[PDB]
Amino acid sequence: MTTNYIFVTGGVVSSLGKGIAAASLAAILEARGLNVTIMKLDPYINVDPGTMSPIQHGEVFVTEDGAETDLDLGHYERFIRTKMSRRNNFTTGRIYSDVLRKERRGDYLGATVQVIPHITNAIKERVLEGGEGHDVVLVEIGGTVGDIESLPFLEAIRQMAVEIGREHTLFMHLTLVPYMAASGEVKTKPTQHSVKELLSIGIQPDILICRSDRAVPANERAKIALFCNVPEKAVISLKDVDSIYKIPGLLKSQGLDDYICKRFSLNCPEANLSEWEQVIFEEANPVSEVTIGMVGKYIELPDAYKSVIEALKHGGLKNRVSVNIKLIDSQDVETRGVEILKGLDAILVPGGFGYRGVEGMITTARFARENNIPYLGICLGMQVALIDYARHVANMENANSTEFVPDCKYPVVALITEWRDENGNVEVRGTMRLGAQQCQLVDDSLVRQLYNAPTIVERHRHRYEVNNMLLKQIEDAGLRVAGRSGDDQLVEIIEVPNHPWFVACQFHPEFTSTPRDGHPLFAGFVKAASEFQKRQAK
Amino acid sequence: MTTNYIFVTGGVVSSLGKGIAAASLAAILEARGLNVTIMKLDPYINVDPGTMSPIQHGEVFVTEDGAETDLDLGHYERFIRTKMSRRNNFTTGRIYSDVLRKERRGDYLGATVQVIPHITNAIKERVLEGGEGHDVVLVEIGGTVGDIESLPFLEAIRQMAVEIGREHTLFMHLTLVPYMAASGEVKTKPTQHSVKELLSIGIQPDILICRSDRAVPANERAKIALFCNVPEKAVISLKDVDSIYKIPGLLKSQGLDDYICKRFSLNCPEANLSEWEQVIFEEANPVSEVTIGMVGKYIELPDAYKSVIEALKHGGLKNRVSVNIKLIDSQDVETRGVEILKGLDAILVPGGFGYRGVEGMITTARFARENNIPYLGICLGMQVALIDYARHVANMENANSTEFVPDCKYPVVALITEWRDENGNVEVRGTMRLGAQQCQLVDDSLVRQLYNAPTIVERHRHRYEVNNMLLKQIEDAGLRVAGRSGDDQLVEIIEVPNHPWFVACQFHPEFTSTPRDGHPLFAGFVKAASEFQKRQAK
Amino acid sequence: MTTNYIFVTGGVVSSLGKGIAAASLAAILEARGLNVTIMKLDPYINVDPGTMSPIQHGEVFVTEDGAETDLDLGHYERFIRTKMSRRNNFTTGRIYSDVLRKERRGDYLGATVQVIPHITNAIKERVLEGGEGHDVVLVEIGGTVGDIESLPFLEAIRQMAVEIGREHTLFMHLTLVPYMAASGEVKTKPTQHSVKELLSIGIQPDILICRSDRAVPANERAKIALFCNVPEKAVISLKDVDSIYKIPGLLKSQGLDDYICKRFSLNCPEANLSEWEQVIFEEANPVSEVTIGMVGKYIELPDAYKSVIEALKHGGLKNRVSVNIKLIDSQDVETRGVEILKGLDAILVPGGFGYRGVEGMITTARFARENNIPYLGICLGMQVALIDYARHVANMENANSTEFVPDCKYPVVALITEWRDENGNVEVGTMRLGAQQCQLVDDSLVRQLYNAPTIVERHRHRYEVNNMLLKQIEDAGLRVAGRSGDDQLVEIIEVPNHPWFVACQFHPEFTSTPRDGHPLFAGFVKAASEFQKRQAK
Ligand SMILES: Nc1ccn([C@@H]2O[C@H](COP(=O)(O)OP(=O)(O)OP(=O)(O)O)[C@@H](O)[C@H]2O)c(=O)n1
Ligand SMILES: Nc1ccn([C@@H]2O[C@H](COP(=O)(O)OP(=O)(O)OP(=O)(O)O)[C@@H](O)[C@H]2O)c(=O)n1
Ligand SMILES: [Mg+2]
Ligand SMILES: [Mg+2]
Ligand SMILES: [Mg+2]
Repeated sequence: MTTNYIFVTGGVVSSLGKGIAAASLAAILEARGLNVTIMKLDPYINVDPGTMSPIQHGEVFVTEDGAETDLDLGHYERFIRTKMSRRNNFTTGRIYSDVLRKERRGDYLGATVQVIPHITNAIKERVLEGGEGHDVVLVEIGGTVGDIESLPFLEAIRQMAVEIGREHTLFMHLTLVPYMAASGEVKTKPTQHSVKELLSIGIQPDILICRSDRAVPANERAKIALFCNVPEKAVISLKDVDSIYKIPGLLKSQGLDDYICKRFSLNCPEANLSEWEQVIFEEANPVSEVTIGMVGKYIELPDAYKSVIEALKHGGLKNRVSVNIKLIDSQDVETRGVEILKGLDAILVPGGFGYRGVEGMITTARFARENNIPYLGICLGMQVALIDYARHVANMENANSTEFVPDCKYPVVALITEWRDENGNVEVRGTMRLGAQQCQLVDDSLVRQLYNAPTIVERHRHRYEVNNMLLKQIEDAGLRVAGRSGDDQLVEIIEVPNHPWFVACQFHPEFTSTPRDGHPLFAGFVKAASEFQKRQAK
Repeated sequence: MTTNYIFVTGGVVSSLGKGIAAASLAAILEARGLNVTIMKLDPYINVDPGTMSPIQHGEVFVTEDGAETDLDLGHYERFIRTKMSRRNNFTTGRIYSDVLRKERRGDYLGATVQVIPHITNAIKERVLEGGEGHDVVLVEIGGTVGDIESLPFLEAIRQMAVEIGREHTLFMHLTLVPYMAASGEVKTKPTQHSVKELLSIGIQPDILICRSDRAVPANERAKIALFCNVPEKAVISLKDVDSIYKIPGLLKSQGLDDYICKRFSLNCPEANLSEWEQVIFEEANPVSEVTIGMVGKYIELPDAYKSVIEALKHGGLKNRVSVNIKLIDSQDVETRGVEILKGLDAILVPGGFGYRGVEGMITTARFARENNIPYLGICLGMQVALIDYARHVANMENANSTEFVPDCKYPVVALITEWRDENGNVEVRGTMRLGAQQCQLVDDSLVRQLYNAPTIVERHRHRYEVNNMLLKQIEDAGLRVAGRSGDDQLVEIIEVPNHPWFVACQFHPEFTSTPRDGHPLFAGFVKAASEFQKRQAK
Repeated sequence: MTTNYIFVTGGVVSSLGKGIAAASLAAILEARGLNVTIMKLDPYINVDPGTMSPIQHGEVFVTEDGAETDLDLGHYERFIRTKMSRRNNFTTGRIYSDVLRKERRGDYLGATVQVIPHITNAIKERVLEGGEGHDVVLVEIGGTVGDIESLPFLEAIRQMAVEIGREHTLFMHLTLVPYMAASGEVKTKPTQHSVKELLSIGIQPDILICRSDRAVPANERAKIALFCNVPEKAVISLKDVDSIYKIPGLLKSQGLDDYICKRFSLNCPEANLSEWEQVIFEEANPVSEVTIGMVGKYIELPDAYKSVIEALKHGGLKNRVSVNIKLIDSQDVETRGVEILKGLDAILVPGGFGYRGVEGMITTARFARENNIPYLGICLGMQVALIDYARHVANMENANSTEFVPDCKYPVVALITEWRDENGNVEVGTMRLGAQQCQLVDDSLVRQLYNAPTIVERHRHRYEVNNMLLKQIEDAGLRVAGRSGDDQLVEIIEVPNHPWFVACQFHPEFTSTPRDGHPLFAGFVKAASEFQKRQAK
């Protein structure tokens, strides 16, 4: 009945996969019947990732309650069925912002407000708030042990372990064990030094997860155990794998979940990883192959598109199609033309902001539409598909979004308060749309048969809407509105009927796709890519 | 022409006198003709000390531009003639508060805002802003090297020293060298360990200031030099002294200012410490002695009254009177009566907020008034002297301040917007008063002959004013308004004419008193205490 | 004429190439005309490497004065022309051994002997002994910064820097900058943490050498500079290279030696690396290839044969031949037979002690002799050749070495004090270490290859050719091609009716270098090449 905490930290270097390891561990525990959750503590000073460029730390993930969060919560939702919310991610900026607010308005009664206890107290309160009510709470600490920015998080969790007690708290520490071509050996020295660094902050790790480009052999594991006050059976090897869905099984085969349940006195049955075995099996046994081009403006950091790239792979799983994803710069389409779009079985244009690279995307949507190449557009990818149709079928020259050209004659995409027609008229009488919202699907649409329900729930993160005042003209010219939502009847999904498969939506369906359940939209997309590839195979 | 920086840090323990050592060093440099300033970096999270109880870190010092600052700026103003301002003190809370504000409003252009570089950049900008335009800038880092809360300050100044270069930056590190009765020796081990801690943050100290209850002998100084990469001549002993005015001379006699001017290539003449020698001489040669009772509500931490206690000593200097200051709890006067006020040659009631202990203060002002004991009241000490006169001479029963009893018939002290008379009437048609303000002194008043000018400038920190609507009645009953100010003609100074010396002011004169120039109000107070003591000596 | 010191340390992991990096930097400085030396400080407790197994330490390098030393001194002598000696290498064990001796003697006068100052004073005195009289002294500190075992070394050199002054000392620190496939980036965090560790011991590094499996780009070098109080030009990338002879040029092109000469106020000309450029060219342009089998008992750890394996590559540089070195366990020859020797163009049997695997080496000598396969035997490789010849030509059944079969009838190899004939008659420790002169026999293959009458080579061995049984072995064919000393001990034997069969008692691999080669190995590799061509057609 008492809540147990597993604090997950990293050492030596930052990019160890703390999130994926925590999520995989959570998936084993959940498969033992336990009520598990995960939360992410980010040391940066942004109050939240909303102000962050996608090229900085990757995509902004969006929870169903509308929070903007670190992309690690995407890994969490793809590995366990617990729903993430605002309380599963917070930053240092959020902590200080809250403490400064209490302080300025007098809540501390004339006390000197100090890093210890007031910042650490605020950290602990948020950890308990997101962990409260679960059997096991995995708490992932961003940063690298030994840096300035994570010390308040570390000191806070050190204090929690004392208060709660060691019957209900574990410290799990990841480190890099690098291979040296010199000695042909992996090296445990960095792990030794990192553990001493963690100890000097007051934290004795209980489990060591060793990352390496290969398995960490027994002798190296015993030497780590010897220098780190950790039992050998708690030194766990996590080599680089070709498929993260294998990671639950790798951790289970080394008894990591047994060790945790023993420390926590949890009596639950053996983990049933059948669902992960099934994903691995599907992935290893494709029947067919396709190449899908993803044309966007953030290609330089693929993590800008983490959840979309994963959604495409889940689409392939459901179809036994191996998906080759080709990242293509939308600005290269502007420079070099559609020469670089050839050889694709489908085209996907994902979300984005700013005008840079948008005209390449409009060009791309046009290419896909005129050549009957399956197309999926997401958010900005819908805007450019609407602009394309407006320019090149509805005969609305230079049609555009006010985000890009604020004073075009044909603002087919615009904020609601900006809506106007080609004569400047308006309707009689920032609003970021965030989180889950119901959408009504139109009878006899592609998407109504894919979702096989009259209403769906999907998540938004966008400001600019389809201008209803110019929509009827584009519809007359052949475009189908496939889904709407809200009192204002905002357009959510459009379709191009005279095409094998041409869909674009305003919401981000990639945030609800998982490898175990897939997603009906991406499954249909990849299936259409496969059918195209077989037609052109003649 | 280039600005030089001396970063002052402390190790081993916090209460080393970093402020007094920095101020004394500044006084030597200033006496060599240099344009010097000092600034204080506080690791706590309060945006500024305004919200801090006086019992936490001592008095809230107030600069002439109205800033609320750490009391260390009182030491700075008592040692150098440069004027302190808002830019000579800032906190971690101020740094984060500023960075969060730029971040939320988009000033960082989608970047991840990090401790390094964005917090440290903001620290450096403030250091340059307060140092810009001086020959030498002393930068005092609050906290103890090795704690979490000071690491951003330390990393920031490490980066400054690299950018500016070591021709213009010095690290001066204070440590404790404790005496062990066991070995009859002082111990350098803590200094060794603290320097390694500072080094592990990236900072090689250049000067070591050794605090101890006695001189640190040569052999111990050489051993510190040996383990700390510091030349012997830069290991400076600063024993506990009976008088901080000796500290400039102690530091000069060990060549510390020579060493600094050599590192900085400054060609200035030998320091002329005549003014400090004169203060020391006055202090060592009093003619007479007095006991002054200070009756207030914060007696448990004398630093609640730092600048007042110093002002009394400067008053004694100007008169060659040795002042014995007796801290008396105003709440003991409520419990035990005026039995504890006997044997005093003068009574001073200082500032404060809250009703707790105020009635003891009113009682005290009455005792001093009825027995012709010299009295000085400051801010709250003026309010209680007005209340006393209102109750016991003007026959305004239960007269009080709205701060304490919001609905009394006779609110003789109240916020301007609350002013009303005993019948509830008002005038036809939070405002904290902070900083320097002109005050007009009334002809033929005690204070007009003490200040010997028709207008003065003094500093305020208060909200509650003398109610003008009830003032004329108290004046008719004998009380003299000695000084006023502003358009609203607010009462600044009151006097009781039928008394040897009874003065109370609304502003804080203790913030402009120095040991070299004294202060005309306190000088008169202590002189009146001496005359009383000689009358009662019969 | 003031001696400058460069202290070389390593962080993050041990196997960074400290010795090779120091040796490569010393090569650049030597190519500017500077008088440079290098010395190695090892944290282990062995008084010296003489006791260590080659299977764990690597080979025992032997200097010309006869010290047994770390194999790093082999790299030193292959990069600069200064001769190493006992002064160039010492261990923690040697330091504690010296201090304990004075203490028990009474030299400290009843003081408490302490790590500081007495262990550190002892370390500093040995550094000054090795360094004095040179322009620049590179001082390699073994271990990894942050480990217990090298703290006394680090505290000693911190103190020296203060005493000597920073105008004449530099700290140069290697680190690992690992590449993460996750991010596609190399990572500077371990360098940041290692430098803080070095700072916390009291040492501010001046130069950071960044080891990685690829070049460390400028943004990462700039980030390292920013966090480590090191200027950007003093952050040097040293990627994994396919030939260590490229490393001097790689460091020169990043200005490393310019930086050092400035700090030390040395005005000397530009480094002329043309001899290293020639070595790089030769290695990159082999005209043919050979496979040479190295048949020994320590092949489990290749570094057991570090210098032999280098000498073979030098032999290939001189003949423009790519040498393919096949390590063959001599016990497999005992178990599986001589078929594991087929497809070799030459055969080499290197040094060793103890009997395990020796009968396999004896079988290998016979095979190479009975098949006219080029053979080169070194130390124990000479004994098995002599044994093979005694058994199967001179008809001395079970001929052996007293070291292996102490009471054999024909002890063709034995200690001098053990020499006896096959009837037990006799004539009316002794570890030979270091340089010794040898006299070459006229008309011998080796007199021709060495092209002089006398040579100097280095010994490390106890067991000699038994002169009382040798005249029998000569009459049966075997030619003595070289001899040393008063007792006329056999140094080189030869089988004349063979294309190329030489075995020697000294370790010629210790005097071979990439720039000058070695007459014996150049001839060996040339003979393998000619054999490989006759086999084709
Ligand atoms: N002493 C330091 C230095 C860096 N940081 C923080 O570390 C973060 C950078 O993280 P990371 O990318 O892991 O480190 P890098 O310095 O970029 O190093 P690397 O080359 O290994 O990525 C920044 O947010 C910065 O605030 C810190 O807290 N303490
Ligand atoms: N806290 C420690 C731990 C180990 N050692 C020393 O480190 C040496 C081992 O060096 P190395 O092989 O680099 O360390 P390993 O522990 O084997 O680590 P790795 O896996 O990286 O090889 C030993 O001689 C031992 O004395 C030390 O001095 N201080
Ligand atoms: Mg090892
Ligand atoms: Mg002592
Ligand atoms: Mg990075």
